Amino acid sequence: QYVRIKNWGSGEILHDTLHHKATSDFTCKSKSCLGSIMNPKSLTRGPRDKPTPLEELLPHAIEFINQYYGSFKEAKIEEHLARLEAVTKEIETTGTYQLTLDELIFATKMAWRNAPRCIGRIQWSNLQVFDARNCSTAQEMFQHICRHILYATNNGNIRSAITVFPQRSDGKHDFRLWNSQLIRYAGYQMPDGTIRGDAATLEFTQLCIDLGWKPRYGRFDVLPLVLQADGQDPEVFEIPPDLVLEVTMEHPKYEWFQELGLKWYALPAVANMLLEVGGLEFPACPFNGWYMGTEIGVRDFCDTQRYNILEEVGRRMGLETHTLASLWKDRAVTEINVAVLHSFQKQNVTIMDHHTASESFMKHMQNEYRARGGCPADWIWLVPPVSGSITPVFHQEMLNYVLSPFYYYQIEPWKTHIW
Amino acid sequence: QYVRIKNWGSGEILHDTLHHKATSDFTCKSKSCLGSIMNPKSLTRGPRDKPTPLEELLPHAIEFINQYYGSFKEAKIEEHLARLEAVTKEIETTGTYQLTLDELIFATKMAWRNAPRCIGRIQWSNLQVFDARNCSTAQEMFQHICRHILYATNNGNIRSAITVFPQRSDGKHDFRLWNSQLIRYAGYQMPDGTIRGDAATLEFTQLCIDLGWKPRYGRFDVLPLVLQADGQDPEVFEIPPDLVLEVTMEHPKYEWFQELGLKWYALPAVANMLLEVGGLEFPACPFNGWYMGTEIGVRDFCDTQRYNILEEVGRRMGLETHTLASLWKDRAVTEINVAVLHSFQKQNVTIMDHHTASESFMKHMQNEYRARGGCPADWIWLVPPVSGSITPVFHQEMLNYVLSPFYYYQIEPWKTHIW
Ligand code: HEM
Ligand code: HEM
Ligand SMILES: N=C(Nc1ccc(CCNCc2cccc(Cl)c2)cc1)c1cccs1
Ligand SMILES: N=C(Nc1ccc(CCNCc2cccc(Cl)c2)cc1)c1cccs1
Ligand SMILES: C[C@H](O)[C@H](O)[C@H]1CNc2nc(N)[nH]c(=O)c2N1
Ligand SMILES: C[C@H](O)[C@H](O)[C@H]1CNc2nc(N)[nH]c(=O)c2N1
Ligand SMILES: [Zn+2]
Repeated sequence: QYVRIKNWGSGEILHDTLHHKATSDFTCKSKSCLGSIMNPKSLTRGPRDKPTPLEELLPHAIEFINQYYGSFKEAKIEEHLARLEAVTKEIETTGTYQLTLDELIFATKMAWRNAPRCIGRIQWSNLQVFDARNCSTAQEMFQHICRHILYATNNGNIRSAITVFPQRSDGKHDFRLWNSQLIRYAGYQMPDGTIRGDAATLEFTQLCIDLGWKPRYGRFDVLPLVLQADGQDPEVFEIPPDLVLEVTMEHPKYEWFQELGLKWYALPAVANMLLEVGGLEFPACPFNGWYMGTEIGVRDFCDTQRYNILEEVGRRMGLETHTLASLWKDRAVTEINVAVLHSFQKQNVTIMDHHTASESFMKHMQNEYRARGGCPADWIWLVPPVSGSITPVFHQEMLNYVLSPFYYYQIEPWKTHIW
Repeated sequence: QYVRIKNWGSGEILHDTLHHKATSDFTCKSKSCLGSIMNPKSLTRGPRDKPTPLEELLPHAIEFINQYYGSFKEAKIEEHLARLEAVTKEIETTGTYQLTLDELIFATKMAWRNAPRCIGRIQWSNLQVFDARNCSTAQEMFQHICRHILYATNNGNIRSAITVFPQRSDGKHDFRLWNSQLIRYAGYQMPDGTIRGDAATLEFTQLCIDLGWKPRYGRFDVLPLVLQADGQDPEVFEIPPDLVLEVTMEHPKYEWFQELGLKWYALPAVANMLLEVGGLEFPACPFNGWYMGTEIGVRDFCDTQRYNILEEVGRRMGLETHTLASLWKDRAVTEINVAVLHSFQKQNVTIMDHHTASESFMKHMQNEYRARGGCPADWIWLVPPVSGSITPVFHQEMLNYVLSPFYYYQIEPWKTHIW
């Protein structure tokens, strides 16, 4: 039957039944738990080589179709059976099917709604879908992406959107965005061992340069897009600087802050994930939403593996920077989140603090349970990198399963690409 | 073979082989992950009813014995085989065996070393073992416990120790400490719905009163012990107030702090867990170590389900207590951890900040891997309730398995007790 789940802060108990509809085996073994593994194969969907077997495509297809029409308040039996027949023919005749633009909008919000590591899923039904399935060239991809960045950025009033490029076929003509985020900074590795810019993109940065891009060697050089259409080699496209919106970080109290010289783009859009729906796969479909404070303040700026500015901020706060026990890091990182949240609102770019996010998620989780008796949640990712216990999510038990549709990771294109 | 595991902050990768020696199935299913479930049956060892089958006792016994002698630098083949034979006879003849005091010391440190949710395991080999197996009465249990509290408290210079009361037998004459922590406060529920003291002990508190204890209705009334010897009903014993050491909390800056009227015992000792070694079970064996700041400051004082003083501390800090986005909680809880860490050191009681703890654990994890290619770690518990990302553990992948010996949870004695 169900799986009992409890929140220790409110004592409220829940029953998770939805997991019953999970696809394959997840990351965990019967006798061992690998829930802290970041990039597990259970969460990845790699390179295809031939069409996907009709035997398995048709089953999945019927599954989705049924799920779609099931979404409806008071169904359309006629319509439902009609499309059911209509899709089978197509598969039989063509080898694959196509989703009605509406079924794709449904597919994109469900895949989101089913993302265990997302804390903003309360917004799941507010998604702008840009159908670019008819696309055929890098030049065209680039245009669609510019349209998206402009729409999504909304002069600062962020809007959630996703651009759905062509579905995969034989897997030999895949559409891919070699980037990992539409807008992101470059990571260079100065001769003297030093790493300047964003260490997390050191490797991708290199490739870009290897593809003709000109390295401007600086902490905030926005990388160019690296588009791949119909499975051809990639082409490098510079984004119109007028389209990239950045926030200059400044502290509502510490004016010494500006001197740190810290800015950060205002649009968070993942460009390297695969949408899976009804047995179909779209290896290229960038999507955005808005930021949650901590993403920038705590992880981007403080991670030692990222911009690592936690000591500098402390020194400039005149803190016992050599006495771990003093809790100076707890002091630093917080003022830093204050700069980040204030620097966004000041300039009026949509931003969301982590206490509120953590809160809307419980509301969402409450709905998902009354709605469909279940909500795939990855506790490790859903809990903020700061304030753990201080947030309601922390005291909430969850179950983490992969349903369908879903947003999978993929393998670095430059790794599985026949040039 | 091994399971690849990586730290994202240092990039250093590891191979976990030790998991191969895991006992039974853990909390997770092939297709679903229940890693955030607190009290899973995979981590619990309940009431026994008859002796444990010789068929399964002997196998486990040989297992441990072999493991013990294996601990030795340059083995004692003779001795090893001798004890191997010696134990089998005993089991054959008596129905169970007894551990040489030395094998028990080894058993207590390994069970600790194998506790996935412990962040201080670097200290695993420093454990004081108090052999009370010969015990037979509540009066005797009470004495042993007083000896332990006095030794462990060490006038403030905390010392790690464990008292091993009689092993289980037919399960009908079990030794149990109905408490959950040697020293702890009481939770009363004032007529007017109010809860005063420590909400977490509301239920246990009641029982105590139900057993004759006199409710002194106050935020810090230390509960009496509730001892059960040879499987008889429990008897209530007041702890000598001279043995309980408490720290009065005060802020090294905010003198308004004292007015909060906050103190907390200085000895953290779990009294309700079961030690499992060589197929044997000791349902009664309290053990202690010292505190990690956050345990008190973040969880005990702030949890809404505990003492919940996070708003009050903020008001008294003159913070935008009605603007979640202001990050006032991040501000509060930190100063509170500063009061807690400073109030302990001032009075000279051993305390440990969470950044250092999180650090020694990585060192430990590094050793456990070079030592035995594995370390059962429960990421969710090992990561602090504050400063998540700011600590090295956060960026460390881990595997969580139950080995042997091990410290299991048990079922509330008052639930499975034939009065
Ligand atoms: C509306 C605002 C949104 C907020 C505030 C939000 C917030 C978050 C946060 C904080 C993460 C953490 C990423 C990291 O730490 O690396 C995340 C991940 C994710 N979100 Fe959302 N999200 C939002 C919208 C969306 C949208 C529009 C989609 C897709 C349609 C989405 C899909 C996901 C997925 C799949 C992940 C997992 C990424 C990964 O595993 O690498 N989110 N989200
Ligand atoms: C030396 C200092 C030690 C420190 C600083 C330490 C710290 C911790 C912390 C912070 C917890 C978290 C408990 C909670 O959040 O509820 C914990 C749990 C635990 N520790 Fe340690 N520990 C220490 C010593 C020991 C000792 C001496 C033993 C046993 C011989 C031990 C066995 C465990 C076990 C089994 C748990 C799990 C408790 C549970 O699951 O409820 N620890 N420890
Ligand atoms: N708030 C967001 N921020 C955000 C979301 C996803 C990511 C991706 C981070 N994952 C890193 C990673 C590591 C390894 C492989 C892959 Cl595919 C991806 C980053 C910021 C939003 C993203 C999309 C909508 S909102
Ligand atoms: N630092 C410590 N603190 C500490 C350790 C364990 C616990 C137990 C908390 N577990 C709660 C719980 C909940 C449900 C069932 C059981 Cl058995 C136990 C509390 C503080 C030490 C404990 C023992 C040595 S040190
Ligand atoms: C090892 C562990 O899985 C890893 O550090 C996770 C923890 N939680 C996270 N949570 C979010 N939101 N994002 C991350 O990148 C991570 N990293
Ligand atoms: C639901 C979740 O497992 C639960 O809140 C856990 C999280 N991590 C924890 N970590 C420690 N050390 N102690 C706890 O009590 C908890 N509670
Ligand atoms: Zn798991």
